[PDB]
Amino acid sequence: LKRVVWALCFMGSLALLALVCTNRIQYYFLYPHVTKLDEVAATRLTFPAVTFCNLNEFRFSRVTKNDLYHAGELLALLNNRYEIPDTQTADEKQLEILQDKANFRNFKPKPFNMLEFYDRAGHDIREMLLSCFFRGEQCSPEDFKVVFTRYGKCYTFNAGQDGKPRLITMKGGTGNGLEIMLDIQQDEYLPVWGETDETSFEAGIKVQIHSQDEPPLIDQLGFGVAPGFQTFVSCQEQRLIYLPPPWGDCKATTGDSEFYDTYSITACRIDCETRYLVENCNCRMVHMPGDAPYCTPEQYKECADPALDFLVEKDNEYCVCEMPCNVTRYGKELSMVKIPSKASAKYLAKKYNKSEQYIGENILVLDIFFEALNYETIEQKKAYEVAGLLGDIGGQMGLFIGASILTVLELFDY
Amino acid sequence: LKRVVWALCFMGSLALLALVCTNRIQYYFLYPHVTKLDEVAATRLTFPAVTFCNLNEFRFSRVTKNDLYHAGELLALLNNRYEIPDTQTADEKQLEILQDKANFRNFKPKPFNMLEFYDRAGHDIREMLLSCFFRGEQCSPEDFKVVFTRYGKCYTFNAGQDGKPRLITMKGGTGNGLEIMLDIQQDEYLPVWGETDETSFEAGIKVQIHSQDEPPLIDQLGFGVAPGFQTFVSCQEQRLIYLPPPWGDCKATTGDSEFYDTYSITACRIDCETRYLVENCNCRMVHMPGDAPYCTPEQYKECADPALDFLVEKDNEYCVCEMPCNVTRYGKELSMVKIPSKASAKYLAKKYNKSEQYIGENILVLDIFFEALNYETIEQKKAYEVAGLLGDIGGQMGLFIGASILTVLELFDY
Amino acid sequence: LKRVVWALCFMGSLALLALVCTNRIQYYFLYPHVTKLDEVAATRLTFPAVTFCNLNEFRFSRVTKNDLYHAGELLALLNNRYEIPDTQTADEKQLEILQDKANFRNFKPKPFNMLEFYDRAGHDIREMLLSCFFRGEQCSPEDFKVVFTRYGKCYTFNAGQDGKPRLITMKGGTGNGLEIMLDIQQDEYLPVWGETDETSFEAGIKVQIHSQDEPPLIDQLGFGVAPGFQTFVSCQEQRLIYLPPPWGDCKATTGDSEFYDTYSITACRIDCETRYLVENCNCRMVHMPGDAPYCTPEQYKECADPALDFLVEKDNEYCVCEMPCNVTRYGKELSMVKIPSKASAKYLAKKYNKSEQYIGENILVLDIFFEALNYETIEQKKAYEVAGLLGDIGGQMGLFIGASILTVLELFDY
Ligand SMILES: [Cl-]
Ligand SMILES: [Cl-]
Ligand SMILES: [Cl-]
Repeated sequence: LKRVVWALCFMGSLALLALVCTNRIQYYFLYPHVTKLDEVAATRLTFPAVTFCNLNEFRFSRVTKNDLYHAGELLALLNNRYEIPDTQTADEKQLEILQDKANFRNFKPKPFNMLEFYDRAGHDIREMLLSCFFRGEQCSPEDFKVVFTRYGKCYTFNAGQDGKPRLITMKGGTGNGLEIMLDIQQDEYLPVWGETDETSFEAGIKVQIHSQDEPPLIDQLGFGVAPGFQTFVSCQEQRLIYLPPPWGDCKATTGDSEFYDTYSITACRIDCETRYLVENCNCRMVHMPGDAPYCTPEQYKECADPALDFLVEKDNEYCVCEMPCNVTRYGKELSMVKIPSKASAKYLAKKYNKSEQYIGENILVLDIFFEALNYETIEQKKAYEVAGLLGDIGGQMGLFIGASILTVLELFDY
Repeated sequence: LKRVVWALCFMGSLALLALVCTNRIQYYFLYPHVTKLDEVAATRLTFPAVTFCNLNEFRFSRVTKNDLYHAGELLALLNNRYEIPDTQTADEKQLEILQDKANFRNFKPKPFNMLEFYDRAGHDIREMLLSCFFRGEQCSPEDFKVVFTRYGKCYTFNAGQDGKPRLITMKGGTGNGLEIMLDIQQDEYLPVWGETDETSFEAGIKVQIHSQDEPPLIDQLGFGVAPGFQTFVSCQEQRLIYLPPPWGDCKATTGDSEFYDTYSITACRIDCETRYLVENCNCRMVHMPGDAPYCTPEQYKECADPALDFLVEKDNEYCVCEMPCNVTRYGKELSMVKIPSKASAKYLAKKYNKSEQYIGENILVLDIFFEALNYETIEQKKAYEVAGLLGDIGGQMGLFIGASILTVLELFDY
Repeated sequence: LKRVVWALCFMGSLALLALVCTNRIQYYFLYPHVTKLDEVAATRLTFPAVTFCNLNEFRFSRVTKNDLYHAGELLALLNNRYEIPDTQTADEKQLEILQDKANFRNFKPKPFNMLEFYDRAGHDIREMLLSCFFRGEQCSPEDFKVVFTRYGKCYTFNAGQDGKPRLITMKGGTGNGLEIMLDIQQDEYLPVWGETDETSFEAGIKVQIHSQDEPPLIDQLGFGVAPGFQTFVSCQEQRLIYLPPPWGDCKATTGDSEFYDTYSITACRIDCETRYLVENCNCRMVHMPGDAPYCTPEQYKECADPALDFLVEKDNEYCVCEMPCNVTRYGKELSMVKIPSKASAKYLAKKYNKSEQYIGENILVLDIFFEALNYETIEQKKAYEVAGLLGDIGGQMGLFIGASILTVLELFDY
């Protein structure tokens, strides 16, 4: 009667548990994750490496007649007939110089490679660095490590290598970071008579902030700083931590992955780009690792440059990379004031044995620091551990029917 | 005795469950949510639309005598007596021109509307665009769609309309995005003799990065780019996904919402602004949708402009919008280098048949691209599903008393 | 037989529960938290305070002979022998002026303090502010509150004090925020003949956006704005809410913490810096709170400046602060256009009784506003409440063995 009518209710009671229990278990097998994000004022924070490059690759005073012979076409300074292009943007003073050293009348070519050319003609930290300070302590060119990029001879502050103990940061604000004044030396910029991957229309420098154990890809990923300004770059360290499979696609950062000791997206790109160029050009560019022969200027112009341009512009499949388990990003906010003021122009001009106008066109101050909330963690966390599933489906089992595994397994037998 | 003394303990055992069980259930009815945030290096990412506008609305060489008659007051070029204001910022060359075409002696007005004025006198992409490249491929003005904003005749790269397959992005870096060089043509800027909503003190352009299916509100939401610089804009696509009620206030993006096919905040504003202006002015501005008559310059000056200024400045209640369920934000980091260098100035001057000084005052290079971590999802997720509640209150029921719904319902009867 | 063989299975059944139950309970005592992040289009949002400072601390026309006597060395205008340094960056017009008022022949020193010097010689809002507008309403210097920083006499828009009802914001875009035009007055910049903590090589202003109830640390934390540009600063209000112990290190914002009514990182720093300077110099700088005597210029030069420089540069332990429970951050994106255009230069020059060149070197427009998604909450939330633990370990207890606290406690006795 009424006892067996709510036995039908039990079927209904049974009916509910099925839908609910099958829910929490399907949910488990989506392997869901959530995010733990903490922006905080840190302490003992490690200062990143700072790489920079003049936008002018070679120094006009350092370009020799042999340099001009081998690489003059690459720099659009000579046509294919080894002579000054008649379509040159003439300068009565400059043109006199170049066509003097474009005179190969008594000249027989001498051995040449791009790395030495870059290393020699590349702008020098010792004459660009007019002032360096980190946290009240002054830096010297000794504090900048030479690194070659697609820009040429570039420099890294706080590279952290050389067993030199990496620098730390405590508070927010300019005084707890780096400040450097630079002369980009527009008077040493090579004439631009045409468009190549080595010449530029812009004056200034390129900068990139990265981990000490992440190589720079400053050509693609860096930011610019204009001369005649003081630029403030306020940063924030963002540590991103991901979950390995089955919760997410994630590569171990101690990656068993070639040219570098650490796996990072940037290193992964450089790896593939090198393989690609070696494979397709029998040639490596000056900034690439390995042991292939460096490209000759002709190889640069005919093979190396478009090979890399293809990879960084058109390629959609050859050199794509996985995500590491740990990524460090640096948020940044830039800001400018003018340099020099009228009040201070004559001072700097005098101080550096330079024209007042020169100071206006070449001088540049760069501040790199962190805000008060200087550190941020973005860690993915598992949302449904197995134990919590059992506690749920268990706590669900007991509700509608009050069963147990013994109750089932024993009654499933006996 | 001791058996009935821990029957009192049972009351205590009962007492606890009440507080704990009533906790997880109140908690459910707050409908709590948490956040799933994933910054990742994507692939096959869709490149956004890029809208830009010269800050000068009309071209001085294209302003005709009829144009001057109808709209000259709006542009502060004529007073109320249809003549040059005696308080004009004279230019012996320019003033000769204007007062020649401000000569209405033999003139009888001719039909006129703002849309045609804008369309005709508005700066032309075909003469501003000195160079365009996207991912190694060159663009043409063909790749830019004309859009009218409050700035006038503006252009959208990758508008995605026209059945033209939208462009994609794979990696981080400049080469995997857009670069354009522009001449803002300061020699065509109209004289500023007064302050109106059509004139500006600034030279440069306004830019805004948005979804192909989000209209631009570049006047309010855009960023500027200065001439005589190369500006790098490093981006990151942020997809924000919200929960519908009861978990959150959220509007379906396939919104049954007027002038546009998609619901977005921006489209919602433009909707209301149009209704407002039509209602209050019997007039729509040139950039607004619908089928009202366009405002005459007099309607612009007397009714249309302050109507819109009120909406975008003072209004606190008339045109407020709901949140869509999906929002796309683009984080961005800007950065500059100077253009041109001394070394390259003569080249560009020669190349574009322009003065060296001109190049310095009008030329501008813009790079728009994404970083390595180019895609971010910020999705709200439900924190306490019903099933997890039951598993909890169930698992709580079994703890203190070991009950079930059968145990209750049956004993609540029998 | 088979009945007692799955009694061994029960030991196994028992064995599992131990590992699983001990899991959810260890997990509880990590006190884990997750994050609830909501970016939203707000309404009735409170507009922040905006502090700004000219980079030139004193006005050359306001520096008197007594001012020069007392503070001339601090400003590197006089050597230690109270005379013009022979190594001065001469200006035939300026040098005539200074050495006239550096003439102490008939001079006997008069009382002097830095606060009055700053207050008097400091740049004046009433002559810097050429135009102010907030949401369609015009501002006056009346709307700017005087605040002293390490820069000197500075000003705060929307300080929110004075019982003046704080301003609100509704939408995204420039029109729903602040715009001001400034003359930085480079013609009043003091000559820079040397390097001190009071002189600068840069022209422009420093700006910082903060809570009305957070003091400014504009020297360390602010951003710059260059003259001869219009800069757009697009903002987003980020409210960060943390958990108190045991879930996290967190200080109550109604902090029983000295010089200010609210606890914030910035106020905490200023507190310690004042104590430090008072303790070590018997002297407080002009911008510091309390009741110590202000530093004399000699105290500034010998004690006060390096004391503070040490704190903001080298210090790693003395003045470190805890995290408040509530923090307000303002994300921002900057952007520039040039001012003036050729078309408008003559206008502004005429309008402000200034040279055309002057306008180019001193004039500056600043827009501060919010984007569409103007408000963001980043709140840490508890991940495992006690009740959810009990529901889990309870629901786990019932699964493997079907026990209860009664079952245990009673059988643990009887
Ligand atoms: Cl690549
Ligand atoms: Cl609106
Ligand atoms: Cl401090």
